[PDB]
This record gives sequence, structure tokens and C-alpha cells, in this order.
Amino acid sequence: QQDPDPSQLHRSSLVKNLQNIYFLYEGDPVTHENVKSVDQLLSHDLIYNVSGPNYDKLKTELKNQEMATLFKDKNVDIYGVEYYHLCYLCENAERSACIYGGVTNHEGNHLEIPKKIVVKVSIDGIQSLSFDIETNKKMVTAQELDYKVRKYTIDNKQLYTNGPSKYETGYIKFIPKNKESFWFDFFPEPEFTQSKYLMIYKDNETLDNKTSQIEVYLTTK
Amino acid sequence: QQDPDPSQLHRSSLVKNLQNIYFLYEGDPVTHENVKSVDQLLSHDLIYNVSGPNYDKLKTELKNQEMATLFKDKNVDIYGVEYYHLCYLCENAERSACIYGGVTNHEGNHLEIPKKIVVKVSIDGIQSLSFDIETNKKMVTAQELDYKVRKYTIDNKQLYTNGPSKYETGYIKFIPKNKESFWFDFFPEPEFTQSKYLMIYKDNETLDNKTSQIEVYLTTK
Amino acid sequence: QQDPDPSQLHRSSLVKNLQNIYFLYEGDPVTHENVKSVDQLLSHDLIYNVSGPNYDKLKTELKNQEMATLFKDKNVDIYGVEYYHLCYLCENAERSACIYGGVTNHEGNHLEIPKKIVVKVSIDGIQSLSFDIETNKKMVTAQELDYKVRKYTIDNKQLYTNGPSKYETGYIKFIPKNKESFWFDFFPEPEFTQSKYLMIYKDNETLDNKTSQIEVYLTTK
Amino acid sequence: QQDPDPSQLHRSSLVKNLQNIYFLYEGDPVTHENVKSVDQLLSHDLIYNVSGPNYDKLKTELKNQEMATLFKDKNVDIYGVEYYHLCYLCENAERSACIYGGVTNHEGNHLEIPKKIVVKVSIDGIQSLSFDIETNKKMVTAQELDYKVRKYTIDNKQLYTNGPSKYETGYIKFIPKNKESFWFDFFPEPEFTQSKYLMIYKDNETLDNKTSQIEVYLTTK
Repeated sequence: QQDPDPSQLHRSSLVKNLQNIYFLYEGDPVTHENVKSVDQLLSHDLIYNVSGPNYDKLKTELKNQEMATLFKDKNVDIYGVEYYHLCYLCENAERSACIYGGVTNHEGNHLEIPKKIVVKVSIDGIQSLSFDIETNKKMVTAQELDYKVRKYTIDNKQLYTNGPSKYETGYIKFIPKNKESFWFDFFPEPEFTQSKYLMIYKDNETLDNKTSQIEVYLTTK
Repeated sequence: QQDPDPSQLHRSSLVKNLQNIYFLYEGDPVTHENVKSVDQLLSHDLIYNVSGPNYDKLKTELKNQEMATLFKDKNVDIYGVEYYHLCYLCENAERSACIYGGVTNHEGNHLEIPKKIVVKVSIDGIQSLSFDIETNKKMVTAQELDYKVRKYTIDNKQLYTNGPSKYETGYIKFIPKNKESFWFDFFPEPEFTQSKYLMIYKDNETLDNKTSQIEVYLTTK
Repeated sequence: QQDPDPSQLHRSSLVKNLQNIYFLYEGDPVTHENVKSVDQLLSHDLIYNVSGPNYDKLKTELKNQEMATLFKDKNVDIYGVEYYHLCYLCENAERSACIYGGVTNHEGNHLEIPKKIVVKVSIDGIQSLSFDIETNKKMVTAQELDYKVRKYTIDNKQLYTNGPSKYETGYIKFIPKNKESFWFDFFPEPEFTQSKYLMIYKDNETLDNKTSQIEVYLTTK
Repeated sequence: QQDPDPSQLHRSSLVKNLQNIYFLYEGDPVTHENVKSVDQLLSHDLIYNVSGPNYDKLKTELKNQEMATLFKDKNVDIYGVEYYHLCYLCENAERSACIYGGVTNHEGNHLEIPKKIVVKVSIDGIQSLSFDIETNKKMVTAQELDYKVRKYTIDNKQLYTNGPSKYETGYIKFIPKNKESFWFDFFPEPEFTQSKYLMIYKDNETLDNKTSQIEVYLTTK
């Protein structure tokens, strides 16, 4: 998925209700360890009886029925950026949260020593700096890492606010060692929803954290 | 409103998902001072551009169009028990909260010193102890008084928990000076939703707090 | 009930999307004979696996838990005014229909030949129209008779159109023999929902069709 | 669409509620000629003030923001398989219908005489039948042609029933003179929703009806 050409990046200043992007990235992510599914709603999601602040039932929509049946009877670890508005999990659940992807096998995936990852960060075409992020998994979802990056960038250089952004465009690029690199745009469409926007994590793309690489590109104005 | 015949109270051991009542009275209420509505969905509701931890638009459903148009353009104070599940306010709002009633005119309703109200509590027929709640309004909603009552007994007598209750039945009774006593059952029907249950606050019933009385009847059954 | 003051009646000229009331009463009602409930979502409702043009699951919301368990294991006949928008039944049902009340015991309730009931229509204080409706039930819901009456004047006197009504106010008055008269206002509040408006049927009010009388009062403009 | 691998096809006998695919193709399609969008909910959709039975507001979801804006101000023709369950268009619309794609420019896309297209059907490896479908458009969406192929095989060869299908697997393959051939699975995943399934039409794929071929492949258990 070679890189976006300028015109291909969503312009933050046309976005309406941009704060709903901020709330996803400024808050805490959903994280659970050594859990196993207890039901599913469609054939391509799995439902977990886990709890966090604001929820006690968590649904994740994966790539298709084959990925879901895969993880269904497996103890896994989860790390997702959740939403509530338009989250659908069970007719009787009043405190549910939803994510896409963020699923990995627990058995064996744990790192005693946490791998630190360099985040090369560019602005208006020049590298302005970098920062490290850390993960405890040998094989991590690209989602878990895109979040740690945006959370840091939000609180350190105001990537998102409860309001307008400073940057016009932005995307994060995951350059695996092995195949095709791939990117995510930091801004949604003018009129969007948190659930449609997060579909970027639905592919459950997981990648070797010792070998991969992370680049971020932003523009001002 | 004749007091509950015993076969008229809801049995807690029959409630599915009773923990959803717990979250309502254990968490903080929604409060705003001297605010004005900015819109409405239906004729009997009012929408406020106000914020709290998980929302930034708040809707109150009042008794009928009459009552909503009565407060529509007034500066009011809001004291309410809010819900998110099944809360509908606007097609574009992704961070909404909803309540029933809880509205009092702001201007001239403030007490300079809080008024204590004695709350008598009975368990299996015996007067077991009294505690006080407080309010800053001369005219307060039964709702504000009911929430403070239930918050205090959830954290001190374990009225509710994330799971079953010590108690089989319970209700709170208001005895106004000027008129008819009324009461609210502390447990919903077996299969309920928080929005349906909170409708006890829809009529926006308000009391003179200097002269109101509160009694609570709980059974251990 | 006390007959309505003109100030109590809703002015149709104030209604937004009045055409939503038209579709309810121009369309076929939902009817089924000798059936029994198979489930329920909440305690005040009953679900029937019965079919019509556009649905294969039908939910009826009754007065309270008491009334729903009263009819839960009985063979009943159903006669309702249904809606789709905001109809909630089951997470797995994509073709649902919803009504309020309209439920009657089937055993012994059928009449050999239809019982005709006269409907007196006053327009602006002058009663120069009479028409009949008929039912196959000895104890019929007000709902059934009311649909009957509104369907007839929608097509005969243009009570409703896909647009405004030539009538400003209008209401139907049921007059039982033995007990209390009561009425339904033909127009809803300015901004409403079909689900909200149809609650006039939730109490499942049933009467003797041999003896009950019907009057309708409309005002032009 | 690389032609399907036998393991890539969805087996109809695993599907829960296959009748919900049946009602989409046995029912009439939504068709409108020379209409112009009027609004939009999200950037990738367009809403049309058009009617049909059961609806008076129609929404189509296209590929993305660029596609909605391409047709936004255009007079277009619409031909789509509509759904109601989980269709959202507006907070005030109680009668809406939704589709994916199905949009073609109106201007000079019409044909004096319907183009007749021969449909090649194979069943378990042998081509046992050919029938004709027809379109009035020069450039027609694949959606429109699939609808006609399917309405035909439902009514004549039992492709779908209010119950299971006579076929275990099924797909339709489109072969455009020029570029890449593509195909659609006649069957959904086991637990599905109509809304998710119909996304096979979201990309609004369109082809020249004079030079595109339709081929149908079915297997029995």
C-alpha cells in the first residue's frame, strides 16, 4: 500500500465534531490479559465477559468468520480503542464497549523485558524528533501501537484537542520488516462516526515488534 | 398515592442485571447551574449544551410539551440520574447523556446555607437509624433527594452492589406538607432497562425542602 | 375521564411530519387469531412468532408486568396498529413489528355474525354523519374500534392525508354502558414519534361491543 | 475478484435466518429515475427525497467521500436492493429505506430498446440453463443485474425460499470486456445482518451492458 499523495489525506479543518476523534485517543484503551470469548453476535466478532470503566461486556469485530472462529476458544490478550455510540453486542447489555481487532494469542506472546520502539516523527517534511513507545508483546496489533503513538502526540504536541487541531493532515506508517508497509490517516471524513472511522483496526493486523518500524507525517497551517 | 401493599413491591432476587441499577446510584449525578436549553428532539424534552466526564450534550424528558415549553427558555438548575444506553438526542451527537425531569428554575431558589433533611430508615419493620442529606435549593426535585438517599445507603448499607442486594424489597416515601405522600420502588421489574426505570422522575415532581419528610422501608427477606 | 377543553386538544396545524400518523391509519392493521406468546424482552411485553407482509416477529407492549404475565400463556387474538421505527424485539430479528395492547382472550370471544356499532360524527358542532364499523369480538379493544373508525374517515372524509389535515382538532370518545367514558386525541404533539403516540393503546382497554357507543368530534380549518 | 476458491464460498446450510436474504431478492427493488440528492448524513452517503411503499426518504452509501461528492449534485438513476433494519438516515425520518451503491448518471445513459443479456447458469459443473435479464441503461450497476438474476432464480429455480435454499453454494461472476472480472457470493456468513451483507454493492460497480457477460455457478449439497 505505497504512500498517500498529498490530496489523498483528510483535511482536519473540514472535519465536523473533531473532538470525537480526540476522546478516543486521549482516553484509556481497553486492555485485558488471558481472556477467552463467551459468545459472539455476528459470525465475525467475539464477545468477552471483561470489565473496565464504563463497560462490563466487550465486543471485538475481527476480519471475517475464519479469524473469529480461530480465536473463539483461545485465551488471548486484547488491546483496543473502544467506542459506545453505535456499539451493538447483545439485546440485554446496557454497559457495553466495542472495538475492532486488537486480538492476540496470549500463550507465549509475553516479553519479560519490554521491547522499546523508535517513532520517527516528521512535520512539514522535516524530522522534528522522535520518541519511544513500549510494548510487552512479541507479536502486537498495529492498533495497540498506533494508539500509544497518538496518545503521546496528543498530550505532548496537541495532535487532537476537545476541538480544532493544529495539524491539517497526518498519518502513521507501519513498515514491517517483511511485507508491504501500510498507513492510517489521522483524520476522518468531514461527517463521520467513531465506529466507521475505527474500521482501520478491523483487519487485526499484527506485527513482529522487534523488527517493524514507525513513521508519522504531519502538516501545519 | 396509597403506599405499597407488600405484594406490590418488586423482589430484588428476581431482577436480571440488577447491577445496572447499582451504576445509576453509585456514580455521580449530573449537575449544572443556571443553564438554558439550546434545542429539543420531541415536544416533551429539552436539550442542553452541557458537559460531564462521558458526555457533552444532555437531554431531559419532561412530563409533556407543556412542561418542556414552560422551562424551554428559562435559566434552570439540573440535578439528575443519567443514562447512556438507549439515550437518543441528535443524529450527530456521539457523546450524549439523558435524564428524566430534574429541572428547577435557577433564579431565587438558592439557599445561603444548605438545608438538612432527616431521613428515617426502617428494616424488617424496625426503625434502625437516621441519617441526613442536604440540598441548596428551596424547591428541589424528589429526584435530587432520592439520589442522595440511595447514594448514601449504597455506600453505607450496601443497598446495591455490582451484583445482588442484601435486600429483597425497598422503597422511599416522600411526605410533603402541602400534599399527598408518594413513593418509588428501589428495584425494577425483572427484565428492565435503566431508561424505562428512570421514568419515576419524568413528572419532574418538586418539593419545598424546608418542610419535606423522607422515610425508607427496606426488607432483608 | 373529563371531556376535553379545546385548549387541551392538539392543533394539527402545529404538527411536524403529520403524514406519519396518516400511514398508521391508511395501512392495514396487524391481526392474528388464536395464538400464544413465545417470549418477551422486558417484563411488560409479549412476543409472538406470527407473520404479516413486512414482519415475522410481533411484539406487544402491555400495561405492566401483571398484564403481560396474565396473557403470557393464553391463546389470544391480536388486533393492532403497528410501527417499525423504534420497534425493539430481539437482537436476531431483522423483520419486526411492534404494537401496544390490542390483546384479547380468544376462548369464546367470537361472534357468528359481525356486531355493527354506530359512529356519530360531529364536525364543528353539527352531527350530520353517521357510519358503522363492525367487529367479530364480544369484548373488543378500543384500539381495534379506533383503527376502524380512523381508517374510514381517512378514506372517506380525509381525516388524514400524506400531508395536512383539513381538520384543526379532532378526537374520538368511547362511551361504555356501565363505566367511565374516555377519549383519544386524533393529533399528536408538534414533534412526536409513532411509537410515542401509539401509547394511547398501552393500557389494552377493552369493552363490550354490544353496548358501547362511539362519538367523534372534529373542527375545521 | 480472483474466481472463488471452493472453500471461499459461504455454505447456505450454515446460515441462520436465510429467509432475510430471500425477502431482499423476492421483494421489489427500489428504482428512481432523474432525481437529485438533497442531503447527506455522513460524507460517503447521499439521501434522496424519494418514495415507495414503506418509505419516503432513501439513503445510499457509496464507496467513500469522493464518490458521494461525484454524484451529489447530479441527476441520477437509482436501482437498489433496500433494507430497513439498521438503516439510519435522519433523527426525524420514521419511514426510511437504505441501499448501497446503485447510482448511475441519468444524462444519455438510456437505451431505445432494452439490452438483453444472456445469463449462463452452471449447477454442479454442468451448464443447465440460460435465461435473459434486461436493462434500459448503457452503463448499469452490477447491483441492478444481480438483482434481476436473483429475482429470477428465486422465482424459477428455488435460489431462495422463506427457509433454506435448494443450493449449497452460489456466486455470480461479472466479466467486463476490459478489466478485471469480479463476483458476489449468493450467501452470507452464518450469523449476519442484511446491512452488512449488502455492502457487496457499496463500491457502486458499473459496467457496459453491451459488452459484459454474466455467469452463474451453483452447487447442491
